[PDB]
Amino acid sequence: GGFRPSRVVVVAKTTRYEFEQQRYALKGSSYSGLLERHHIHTKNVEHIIDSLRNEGIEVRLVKRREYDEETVRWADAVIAAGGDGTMLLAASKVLDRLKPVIGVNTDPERSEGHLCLPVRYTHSFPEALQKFYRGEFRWLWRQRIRLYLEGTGINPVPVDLHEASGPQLLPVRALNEVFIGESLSSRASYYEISVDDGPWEKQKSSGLNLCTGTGSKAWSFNINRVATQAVEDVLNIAKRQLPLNRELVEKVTNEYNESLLYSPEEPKILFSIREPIANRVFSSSRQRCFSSKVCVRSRCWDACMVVDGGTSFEFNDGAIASMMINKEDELRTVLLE
Amino acid sequence: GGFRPSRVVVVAKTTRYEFEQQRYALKGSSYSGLLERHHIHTKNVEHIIDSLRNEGIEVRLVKRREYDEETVRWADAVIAAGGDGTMLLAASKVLDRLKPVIGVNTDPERSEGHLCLPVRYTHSFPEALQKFYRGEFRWLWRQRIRLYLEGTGINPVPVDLHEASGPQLLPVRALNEVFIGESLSSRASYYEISVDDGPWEKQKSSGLNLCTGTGSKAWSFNINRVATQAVEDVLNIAKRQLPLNRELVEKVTNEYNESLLYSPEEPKILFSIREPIANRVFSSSRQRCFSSKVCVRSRCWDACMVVDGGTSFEFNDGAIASMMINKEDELRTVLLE
Ligand SMILES: NC(=O)c1ccc[n+]([C@@H]2O[C@H](COP(=O)([O-])OP(=O)(O)OC[C@H]3O[C@@H](n4cnc5c(N)ncnc54)[C@H](OP(=O)(O)O)[C@@H]3O)[C@@H](O)[C@H]2O)c1
Ligand SMILES: NC(=O)c1ccc[n+]([C@@H]2O[C@H](COP(=O)([O-])OP(=O)(O)OC[C@H]3O[C@@H](n4cnc5c(N)ncnc54)[C@H](OP(=O)(O)O)[C@@H]3O)[C@@H](O)[C@H]2O)c1
Ligand SMILES: [Fe+3]
Ligand SMILES: [Fe+3]
Repeated sequence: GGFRPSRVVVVAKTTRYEFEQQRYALKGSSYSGLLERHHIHTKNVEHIIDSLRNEGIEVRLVKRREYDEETVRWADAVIAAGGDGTMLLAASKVLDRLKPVIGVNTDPERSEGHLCLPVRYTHSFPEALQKFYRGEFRWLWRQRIRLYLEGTGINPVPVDLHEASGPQLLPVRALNEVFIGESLSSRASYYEISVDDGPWEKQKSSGLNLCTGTGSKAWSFNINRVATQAVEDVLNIAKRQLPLNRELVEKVTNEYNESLLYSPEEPKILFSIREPIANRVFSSSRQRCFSSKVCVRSRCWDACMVVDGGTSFEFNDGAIASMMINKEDELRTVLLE
Repeated sequence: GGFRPSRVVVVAKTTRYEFEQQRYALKGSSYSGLLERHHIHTKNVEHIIDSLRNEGIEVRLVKRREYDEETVRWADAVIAAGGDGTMLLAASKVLDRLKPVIGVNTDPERSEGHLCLPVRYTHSFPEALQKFYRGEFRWLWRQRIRLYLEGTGINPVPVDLHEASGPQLLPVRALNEVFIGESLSSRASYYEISVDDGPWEKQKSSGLNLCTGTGSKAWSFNINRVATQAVEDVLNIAKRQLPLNRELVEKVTNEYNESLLYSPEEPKILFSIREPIANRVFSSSRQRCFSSKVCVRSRCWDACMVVDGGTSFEFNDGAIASMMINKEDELRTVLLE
C-alpha cells in the first residue's frame, strides 16, 4: 500500500516580494519584512525540490501562471508549496479523483496550512517521502461541490480572481465553499433558494455560503461561530429569566463551535444565510442547515458566485445555480502524523 | 412649541419602473408588479404635496439628481418620500443640526420605514401637519458619526454609490454606519484599530461596522444578532455540560438581541468586527464594543469606507480614518404617535 510517484509538479505560491518585483528599497511599513518572508518560502521550496530529486523523482516547479491542466496530466502527483491558498489553487485544476494532491506549508509562522502536511515535514521532507513510500499514511478523499448554471442571460465563463439554456457544468469545483452575493459589499443580496428540492423561499441577506466539510473550518466557521462573550451574556439571561466562570463559558462555547465543523469525507453541504434581514417587510427561515443539494435563483443586479475565493462567475437576475456533491469530484489527499 | 415651515423640499425615491424607463412590456418575472409599486408611490407623493400646498406651504419636489445643498438651504424642512433609503439620502445633504428632516413611507407594504413617520400618516398627512402645527410631537436629535482621513496616498473624494497629510473632514456624516472593507466580497480585510485611543491591534476579518444608535437596528443588528436555534443549542450544552421550550428560548433570544439596540440619542459608536479570522497564525480581541472614538489604519489593497450604503471613500494601505460623534452633526427629526 505504498506510494512513490515518478513525476511531480510543484506549484509554489507567489510571494509579496515577487509581487512587488513584478510591479515596478524601503517604501512604507513592512519593508524588509517582505524579503525575510520571501527567503523563508524560497529556502523551503528548494528543500522540497532537492528532496524529491534525491529520491529520483522528476520534478517541474511552476508558479500560478504556468500551473495548467497539461502539467497536471503530465504529473503523477501535484504538490502545493505555500499555504491553504496554494492548495485551493492546486485543487482547482485537478478533477480526477485518483490524482494525489499534497500541500507543504512553506511559511509556518505566517501560513495556517490546515490543508497541508504537518509543519515538521516542511524542513523534513525526505521523511514524508519515506512515509509515503512505506505506506505509513492514509488516503483522505475530501468531498467537493460542483456547480451547474442555467436560466436566462447567463454567462458561465470563469473569472480568475488572482488575475433560456439547460444546465451546464461549470469548470471548477469548490473544496472550501461557494459564496454567492452582490459584488458591492454594502448592497443587500436578493435570491430564492430551494434546499433538497424543497419549496422556493425568498431571502434578503449579505450573501450565501455553501461549504464542504473541508470548508467548514474556513469562511463558514467565522460566519457562524459564537463569541465567548455572547454565551456569557446568553447564560446570564438564563439564570435571571448552575454556576458560571471562565471555565463553564469556555466549555459551552467550544461545544457549540465544534458543532459547526464536520468531516471532509461527509458528502453534505453546510449552507448558511449570511446576515439575513428579517423585519416587518421581509422574512427569513432557517439560518444554517445541512443538505445534499441547494439550488439558487438569482434576483441580483451585479452579483457573483465565487469558488474558493479564486474563481468567480456572473450570477444575475435570471441565472439559476445548482450545487451538489459527486463522488468523482473527491479530492485525493494524504494524512500523516 | 409648534412648528410650521413655509418652504419645504420633498426628495422622493426613484421607483424601479422609473429606473427601467431611464434605461431603455413584460420582460421577465415581476413585470407589472413594478408598475403597481410605481403607482402606489406616486399616489402617495401627490397626497403629501397636495396636503402641504393646502396648508399654504411652498413645495419643491426633486429626485436624487436634483436634491442638492442649495435646495436644502432654500428649504425650511426636508421631507424624504420613500423608505429608510430615502431618509439616508436626504440626511446625507443636511449638516445643520437645526434643520428638520422628516420621512414619509410611500410604500408601506414593501418599505420598512423605520426612520419615517408611522404608516398612518402616509395617507393622513394633513393630520401630521396639524400635529406639527400644534406641538403634538417631540424633537429627536439622532447622533451621527463624522469621518476624518489622513495618512499617505489618500483620496478623500466621495463616490456616490447610486451613480503625508493632516486630518481632513470628509463631507458626509453616517446616520446608520460606516462600513470598512475590501471591495472584493471574498477577500479578507486587514487593518489596525485603536478604540478610545487604546493600543493598536491588528485584525483580519470581512470588514468593520461602526454604527450609531439609529444604525444599531440596521446592518449591525444582522451582523450580531443570535439565531433562536443557536440559543436552543447553547442552552442544551448548558443542561448537559431549569426547563426549556419555545417559550424560554424566545425569551432569552429577544433579551440578548435587544441588548444590541441602543438609543439614537446616545453619542457612542457600536463597533463590530465582522467575521474575524482567529486560528493559529492570526488572533482577535473583542468582537463588539461601545466607544466614543475608533481610529482605523488601512492595510488593504482595494478597500472602501462606505457611509450609509450610499457614499464611498478610498481606504487603502497608508490611509488612516478617525470616527467620532459631534453634537453639531445631530440630525433633527420628529416623533409622532
Ligand atoms: N472572514 C473570513 O473568514 C474569510 C474571508 C474570505 C475568505 N475566507 C476563506 O479563505 C478561503 C481562501 O483562502 P486564501 O488562502 O486564498 O485567502 P486567505 O485570506 O489567506 O484565507 C484566510 C485564512 O483561512 C485559512 N484557510 C483556508 N482554507 C481553510 C480551510 N479549509 N480550513 C481552515 N482554514 C483555511 C487560510 O490558510 P493559510 O494561512 O495557510 O493561507 C488563511 O489563514 C476561502 O475559500 C474562504 O474560505 C474567509
Ligand atoms: N445584511 C444587512 O443587514 C445589510 C446589508 C446592506 C445594507 N444594510 C443596511 O441598509 C442601509 C442602507 O439602506 P438602503 O434603504 O439604502 O438599502 P436597503 O437594502 O433597502 O436596506 C435594507 C433594509 O434596512 C432597512 N433600514 C435602513 N436603515 C435602517 C435603520 N436605521 N433601522 C432599521 N432598519 C433600517 C431598510 O428600510 P426600507 O425598507 O424602508 O428601505 C431596508 O428594509 C445601510 O446603512 C445598512 O445599514 C444592511
Ligand atoms: Fe492564504
Ligand atoms: Fe431601501
